[PDB]
Amino acid sequence: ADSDINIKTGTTDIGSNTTVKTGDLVTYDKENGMAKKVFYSFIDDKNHNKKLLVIRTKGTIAGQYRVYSEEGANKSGLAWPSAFKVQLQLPDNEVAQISDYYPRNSIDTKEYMSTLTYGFNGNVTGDDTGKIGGLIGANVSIGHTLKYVQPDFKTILESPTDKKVGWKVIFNNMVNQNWGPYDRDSWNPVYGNQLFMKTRNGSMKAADNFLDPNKASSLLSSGFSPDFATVITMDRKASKQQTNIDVIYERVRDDYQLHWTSTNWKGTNTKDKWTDRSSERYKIDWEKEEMTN
Amino acid sequence: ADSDINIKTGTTDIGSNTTVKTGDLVTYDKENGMAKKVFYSFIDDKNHNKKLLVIRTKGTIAGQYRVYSEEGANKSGLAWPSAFKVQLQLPDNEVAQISDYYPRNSIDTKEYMSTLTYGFNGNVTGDDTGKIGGLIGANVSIGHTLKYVQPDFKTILESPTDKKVGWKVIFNNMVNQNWGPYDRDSWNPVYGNQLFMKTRNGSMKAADNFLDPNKASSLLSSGFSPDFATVITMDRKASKQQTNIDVIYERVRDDYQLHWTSTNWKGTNTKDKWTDRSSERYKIDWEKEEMTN
Amino acid sequence: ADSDINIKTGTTDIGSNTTVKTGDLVTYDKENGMAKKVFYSFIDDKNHNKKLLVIRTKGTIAGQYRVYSEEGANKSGLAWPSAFKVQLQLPDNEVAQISDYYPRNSIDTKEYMSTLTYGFNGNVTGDDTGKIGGLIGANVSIGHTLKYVQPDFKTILESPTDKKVGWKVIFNNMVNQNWGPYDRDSWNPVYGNQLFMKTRNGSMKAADNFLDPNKASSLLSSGFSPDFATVITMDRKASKQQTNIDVIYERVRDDYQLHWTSTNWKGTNTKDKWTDRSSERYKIDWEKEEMTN
Amino acid sequence: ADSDINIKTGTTDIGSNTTVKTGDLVTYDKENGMAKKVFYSFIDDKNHNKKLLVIRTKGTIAGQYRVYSEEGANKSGLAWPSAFKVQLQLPDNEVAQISDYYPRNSIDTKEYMSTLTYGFNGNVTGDDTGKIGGLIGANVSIGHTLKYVQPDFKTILESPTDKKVGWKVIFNNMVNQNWGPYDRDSWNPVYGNQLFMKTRNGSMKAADNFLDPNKASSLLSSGFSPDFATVITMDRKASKQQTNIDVIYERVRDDYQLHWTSTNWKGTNTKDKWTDRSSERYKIDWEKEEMTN
Amino acid sequence: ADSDINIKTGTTDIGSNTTVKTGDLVTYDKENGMAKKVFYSFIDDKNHNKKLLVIRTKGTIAGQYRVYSEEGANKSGLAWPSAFKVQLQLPDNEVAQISDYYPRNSIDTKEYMSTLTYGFNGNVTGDDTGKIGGLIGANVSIGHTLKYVQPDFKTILESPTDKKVGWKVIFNNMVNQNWGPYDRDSWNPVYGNQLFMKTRNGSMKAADNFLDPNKASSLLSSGFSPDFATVITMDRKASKQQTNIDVIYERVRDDYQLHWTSTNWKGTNTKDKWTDRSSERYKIDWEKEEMTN
Amino acid sequence: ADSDINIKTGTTDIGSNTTVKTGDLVTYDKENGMAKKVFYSFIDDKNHNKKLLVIRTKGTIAGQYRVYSEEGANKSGLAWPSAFKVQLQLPDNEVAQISDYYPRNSIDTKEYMSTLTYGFNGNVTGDDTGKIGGLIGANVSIGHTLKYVQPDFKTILESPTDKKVGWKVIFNNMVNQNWGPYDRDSWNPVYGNQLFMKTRNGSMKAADNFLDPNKASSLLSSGFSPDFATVITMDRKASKQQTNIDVIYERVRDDYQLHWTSTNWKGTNTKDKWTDRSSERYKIDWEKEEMTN
Repeated sequence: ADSDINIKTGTTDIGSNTTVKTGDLVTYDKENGMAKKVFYSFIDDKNHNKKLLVIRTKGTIAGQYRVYSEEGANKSGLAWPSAFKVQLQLPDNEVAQISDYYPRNSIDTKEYMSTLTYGFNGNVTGDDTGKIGGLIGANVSIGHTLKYVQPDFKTILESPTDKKVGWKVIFNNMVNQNWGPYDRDSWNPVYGNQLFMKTRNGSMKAADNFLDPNKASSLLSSGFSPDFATVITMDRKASKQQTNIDVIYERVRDDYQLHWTSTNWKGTNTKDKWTDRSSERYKIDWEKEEMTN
Repeated sequence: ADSDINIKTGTTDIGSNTTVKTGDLVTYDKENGMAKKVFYSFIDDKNHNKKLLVIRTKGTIAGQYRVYSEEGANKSGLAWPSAFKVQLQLPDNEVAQISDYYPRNSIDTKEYMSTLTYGFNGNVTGDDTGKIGGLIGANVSIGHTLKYVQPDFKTILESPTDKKVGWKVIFNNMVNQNWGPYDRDSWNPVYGNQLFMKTRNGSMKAADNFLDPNKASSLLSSGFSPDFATVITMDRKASKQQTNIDVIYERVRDDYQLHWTSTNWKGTNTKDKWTDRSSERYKIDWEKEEMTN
Repeated sequence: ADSDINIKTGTTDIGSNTTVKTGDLVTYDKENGMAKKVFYSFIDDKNHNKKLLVIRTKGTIAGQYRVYSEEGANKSGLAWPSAFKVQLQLPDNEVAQISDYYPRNSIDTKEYMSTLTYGFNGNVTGDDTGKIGGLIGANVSIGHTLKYVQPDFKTILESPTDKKVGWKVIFNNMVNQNWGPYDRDSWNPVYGNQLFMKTRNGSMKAADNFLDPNKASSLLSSGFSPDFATVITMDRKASKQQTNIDVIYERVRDDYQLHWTSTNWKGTNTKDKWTDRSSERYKIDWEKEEMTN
Repeated sequence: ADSDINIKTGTTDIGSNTTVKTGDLVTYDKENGMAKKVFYSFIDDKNHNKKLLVIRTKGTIAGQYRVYSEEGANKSGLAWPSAFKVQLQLPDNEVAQISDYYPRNSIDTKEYMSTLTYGFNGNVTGDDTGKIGGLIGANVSIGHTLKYVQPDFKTILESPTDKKVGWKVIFNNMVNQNWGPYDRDSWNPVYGNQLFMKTRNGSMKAADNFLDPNKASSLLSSGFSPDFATVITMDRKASKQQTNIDVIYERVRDDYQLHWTSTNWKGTNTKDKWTDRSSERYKIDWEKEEMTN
Repeated sequence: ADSDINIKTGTTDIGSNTTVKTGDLVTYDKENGMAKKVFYSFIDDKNHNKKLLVIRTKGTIAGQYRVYSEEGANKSGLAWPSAFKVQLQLPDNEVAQISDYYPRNSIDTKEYMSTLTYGFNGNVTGDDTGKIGGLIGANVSIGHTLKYVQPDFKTILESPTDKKVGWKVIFNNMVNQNWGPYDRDSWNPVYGNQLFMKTRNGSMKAADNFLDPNKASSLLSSGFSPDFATVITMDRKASKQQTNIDVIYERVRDDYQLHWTSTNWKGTNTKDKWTDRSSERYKIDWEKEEMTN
Repeated sequence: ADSDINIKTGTTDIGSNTTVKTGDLVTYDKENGMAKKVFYSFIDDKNHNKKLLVIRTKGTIAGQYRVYSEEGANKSGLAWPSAFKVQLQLPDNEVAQISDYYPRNSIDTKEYMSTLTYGFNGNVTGDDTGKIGGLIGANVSIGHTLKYVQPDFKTILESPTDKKVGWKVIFNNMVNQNWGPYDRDSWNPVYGNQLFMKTRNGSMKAADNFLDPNKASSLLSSGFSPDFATVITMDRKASKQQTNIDVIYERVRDDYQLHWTSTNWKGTNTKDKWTDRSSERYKIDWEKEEMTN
């Protein structure tokens, strides 16, 4: 930061002595259950070598945790969102470029703990029969503990270019009624993958044996609200001062299935079975400082 | 945030050099025990592509933890609020759109901890009878701990469109005199669902065997105070500059019942037995910047 | 908050470009041991659709932890405050309305923790008699911990209307010289309710066997200092621009009794035995922007 | 706070557009070891219904941890401060009132923790004599822990009126060389009250057997520095515009005694043996805005 | 900081009363999978003895976690990024100098904990055969725990000169499905280096036995986003007012191999097998305050 | 604070609309190893009833951890600083007074924790001889833990008057290579006081058997940097407008001695063996607003 290098805070920032033009474009995609919002800002600071557009992609991609199959009362399936994604792309031949984006991938950490105990102990026994007994003992104990935080979903920056950027918010793992965490690959030899299994051997129909949505990450039903920022830079001298950009919002759904064996419930998870893509083109007008869809 | 992408803090925000018009509209619905308050703000920032209205839905929905039935001294029932909801909806044909809303669903987390211990230990025994004994031993120990926060109620953003948004504040689980937590589905083979059971086998009448409201989440009696924000955007060019909007406040009540067996008290819980809906239409005047009810 | 929805912090707030008129009214009620203070502010912001009055109810309600009866040296009683309350009410026919209030009821939470440990261990025994012995062992361990905060008193918002609001600060539970917590319903078959019992079988007179007030919540003796805010809104167009409001401060006292059995001390607690209500009417003048009592 | 009720921070506060007159009055009371300082501020804000005086009582009451008696080398006593107090009082006849005071008594809390562990374990024994043995075992464990903070001294607001306010800072409990805590009533059948006892059976003279003051709360020797605020309000219309006010600073000392039995040291504590009171009258001039002593 | 040495905060900082010229240069290196962004700022403060340029090197170096070989179904290899690097260098003969850089190397810490427990215990035994027994025992236990945080990657400032500076972000260690941490040198006699091994003896092909990328540091796939600052100072008096500077972004990849023994999977890691270097020259114009590439 | 009593933050403070005159006086006392710095500020605010001088006493008193005696190779001594002190005193007859000082003595606290565990357990034994055995058991456990912070040195305000104030920074206790803490009175029957003893029975000369200063609090060698504030108030009316003030900096050294017994090293500590006092008189000129030495 500025102060670490002896510079008054906010001296190197863009956007003082400049009117900034902003706007909202909201599109609801009924077919894909995605409320899409772009909030943009043009910043033409004459002390900066280029024009800037900051595009904030917001809105909410519905989870759409749908209990689908019902082929008997022994078999049931749940489509669930294992990934949410937002991507932006400038066409191949445009002069505008992707200059920055937030957030980015941060370095994860963990606490490591080692312990060492030495112990000495003694005994003196004795009955009324006048018999005395004794014990001298020692022990060593070496321990290690590893402690880290595990978010239900991880938010990842996909490797940008100067023409494309995106994020994926991927299912990581989750607690199911105090057991777990379970994840997409959990495997118990008897119960299979218990990720969304309500009971090991309850006697309801299959379709009633999924974890109550209220007891699961609320991103799985009500859905995820992106909050991502992209900065696009544009040369003042360029011939063409109109740029197109494509924004895709994406839901990736896995397929969690329950079946009754003879004795108990067993779950399966299949990765990436369905993908919903909602694609929109936006027109960036650098002269008027407007985005339209 | 602005500074992550080299931009002076608050450059891209809306609402400088603008008079903002605000107001309060308060309606008490006596029949449903809901104090409803809208606090609104019109922000017409000429550097923004659209007019904005921020609607804050506040007030307090009473819990209404009512001990109802009394059919003998063996049977009693308690109506209790398992969910509170606030929803806003712009009619089908309006040009105004829902642009934003706060709060949203955030990613839940958990702490995971694993431990490994190795142990060596030794003995020398001995009595007065001159008899010497000895012991050499080892042990391994693998451990895991999972730690996470469990609020009494969860606050959840329901999947928005460009025409509707709502929140539901749903009962999650709760401690009953240091036991539990219990939830809507708790089931002990003998005591049933102990969620609101004061005693396992006290000899009061049924109606006196419910947990003291003061010892339960105060949302259950005194009630919940919504504090939600919705942003509505409107085109300056639209022909009709008057918008209608509906706000519903909602209480969902479960039915917790106690009955005496021969030996002890048993509780049952039935989901979503009663719903109270309080609906209000508001008129948004974009030219005069007033909301009325 | 403003920034979450792309709005410059404090844009939607009331009370810029406005002189605010404030005042203090202090009344001491000698009979009921209540110092009552109203601090008010009229905020007439012309960009807001209504006039506002913010009424802050402060002061201090003395605890009045009185050791009362002394009928012998075997029997004694303690009056103690189990609840403090502040309530405001606008008369039935007034046009002013209660628009807001702080604080409100917060969602309580709790930390849940589960542990699982597996263990293997081995032995080699041996005496001087040349005899060798052996042991192989295993173990499982499943654990859970629940952790939550328990304040001595809870502060609760009573379900408001548009005409009334109040808070009650109620006794929750308390530690007695490192035992407990105890509460209003604690019951040990031998000692009864030990809430304020200094000793199980000391030989002082009963009146000397109550916990030292310095070792209890200081709300019990020195008392409670309310700090509550109520916002009243009024129409600029109303005919009547004078409004009455009533404020009650209230102390509810329980009755904790000690008696000697043949062997030990036993305590009893009786709920809500005495109530002290101090009522004041205030006159709100919206034209002059004054409150008087 | 302002923002909780949609109001720009600091709108409702007193004291903009006002010259504030302040002053210091310092008095040292040599007999009682009390440095007394009043820092005052008159705020006449014309938008407030009354004139205000903020009186801050500061300075330092010396502890005066004196090892006093020495009647032999078997008997010794220690005078030590168990309480410090500051009180302000407006005479009977005054029209000025005490309007506020800080700090106040806040609600104490505690963390409660419950634990439940189930355990299974197995064995297989065996010697060279071909003899096989076996063990199957189970265990349950229910736990509770209570966790709270215990300051060495508690700071308590004494129940104010409109004419008097005071604080007492009272000894709560203390650690003695890692043992305890002990308090004023600690009682071990053999050692008595060990609060300030250096050793159980050292062979120094009694006067050398007290805890080193540097190893005790520093309030006990170097003393306590009050930092309390009182607000006095006065009517602009009042006839007499001069107000008297009395301030007492108080030290209460207990008497901790050591005596040798035949075998060990035994300690006694006697409550409230000596009280030092330093009283000062201050003249408040509301027309000139000065306080004098 | 300023205030620690009695100086008004921000008095000693550079860059008030000065127009600052900034710019963005973005270059995507397709061959090396590196998005490179330079954000620069020239600050010519006339109260400072030299001109300054702050160069912020950002963008993203893709991880490029490629599962490469497939020579049978017994042998597979993974190229993975063990280091990312950014370096700046001024040519030999330039008068400009590297003056500062952020971040720098921090002192790491660790918590140390020692424990001592003494234990006494006693028994009285007895059967129906009238026989009485007894046990007296003691134990000592001396313990230590060491606790520290271990990031997945460390960020290190390479020893600067006045002509060069760089950072390397190097793989440190990582958790593999709750085991580990493992690092580049982990060696288990049977399993080899388990760093990226999914299973010890699953029966898939080798290429399917690598840890799921979503379960590993996201720096390994999606990649690292540098965020580094360099300050270059230049003399006003210098004859040549143009400076060249080279910036290298670098990916170092290790080679993790899996092979089947007869019984289980074994992993190997070879350090620094592939290096990708992307080099760019930039032209600094001190008179016009522009950087170009 | 201001806001607790409804007053705009910083309204009651001294020192707006006032030129403040400040200065530094530095004196190094070579003989006593004390760098003494006074930083002062005169604040003559006409809205305050008196003139103020703030005197900040800074600099550094060197530790002077000197291994002194060497009378053989069996006996050695270490002079070490057990206290550092700064005091200010206005002569008897001066009209100026000490009005305030920072820091002051704060109330210490501690965390207290109690635990109660109940346990039930069972067994089934058995040999090949067909013989079955059994065990039923219970256990109780009552626990307490006490947790508090112990700084190496305590910083204490000595009881001020209106004419004198000082601080002492006194040695409290310390860890010696992970053992201890030890303090001035530690006493082990065999090793004596181990405070600064490097080894129990190493065979170096005594002078080489002291703890490495780098492994001890750095106040013990490199020394202590006072940072204390005193406020002096003066009447505008006074005849004499010149005030003298004395500032003493002080080092108190204990004497830790090691001697070899026949078998091991034994340490002694003697309190307060050497005192170094560095005294300076300063002249305060209230008319010119200067301090000189």
